[PDB]
Amino acid sequence: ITGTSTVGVGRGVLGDQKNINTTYSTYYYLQDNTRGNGIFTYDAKYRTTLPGSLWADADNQFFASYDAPAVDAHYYAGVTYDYYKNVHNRLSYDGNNAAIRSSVHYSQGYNNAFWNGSQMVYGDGDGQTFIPLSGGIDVVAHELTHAVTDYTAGLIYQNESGAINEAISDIFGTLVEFYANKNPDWEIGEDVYTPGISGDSLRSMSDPAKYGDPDHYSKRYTGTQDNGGVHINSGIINKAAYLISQGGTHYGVSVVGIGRDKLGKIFYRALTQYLTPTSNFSQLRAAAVQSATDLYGSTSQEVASVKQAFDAVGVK
Ligand SMILES: [Ca+2]
Ligand SMILES: [Ca+2]
Ligand SMILES: [Ca+2]
Ligand SMILES: [Ca+2]
Ligand SMILES: [Zn+2]
Repeated sequence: ITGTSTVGVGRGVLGDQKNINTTYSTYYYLQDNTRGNGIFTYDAKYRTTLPGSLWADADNQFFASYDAPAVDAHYYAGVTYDYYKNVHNRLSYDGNNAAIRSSVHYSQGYNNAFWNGSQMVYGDGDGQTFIPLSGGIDVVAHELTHAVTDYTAGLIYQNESGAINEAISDIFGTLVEFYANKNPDWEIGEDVYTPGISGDSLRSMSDPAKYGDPDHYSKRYTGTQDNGGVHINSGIINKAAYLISQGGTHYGVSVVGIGRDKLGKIFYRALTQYLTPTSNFSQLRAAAVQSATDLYGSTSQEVASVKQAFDAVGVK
């Protein structure tokens, strides 16, 4: 909407206060004009018709319980935008500052979040498996990263290409979490998963097997559930990424860690220059090796570590 840029204040899902960029025209709207062609947050009002209505507030204060998922979807989309622009010189998900749209309060008791081809969508959870999912910065960045993938490599959402798609979202979700630097870890969704259970998460990148996800190609799922295991087999690539960054010895194979920033550079280059809609795990290895070669040189530690990591997870 046309109006003037304003700064509201509110509390997120976890009870933390933050400032948000809003737009004033009669009401204060969750419309951040400071980033690209805007970040827009909508109320789906417990229904499934999208996007719903652009979030309107009378006083620019967002402290109601109902406001919390909107505050976080809006704010964490901003952090994710900043990560891609500042770290990778990428302007929004399409590289041309496309407007970023999110809807919260999607459906009832909805234990998921997704990119629908055009926008991000967040359930409130059922209060048992999840609380409102936009409360996780890794979750918000995971979702926006699906848009980045769709505009770039275009990895088909099934089987190996789909597991790569998933891992890319977990990897960048985690890198954005580290970028914001509030309780960062290599776990996925810990801030919004199972409020009655401390210390767990939806997935682990450091040890995918702790939740039954494979950490080696020999343990891959080849059935038809979950689009051929896209949220399961992602563990194999998540583990490789974790090893590249942090190092470790895994199934007897030692990997020299090169750190998060270089992991991000290598995978961003792979995603945007080398991967295609049908890339499989072996092709991802080749793309990562080539990306590291471009960035650091063929004789570099970075290239050697990429090879080590894929060796460790059984991907040749
Ligand atoms: Ca208000
Ligand atoms: Ca965390
Ligand atoms: Ca996390
Ligand atoms: Ca929990
Ligand atoms: Zn996903």
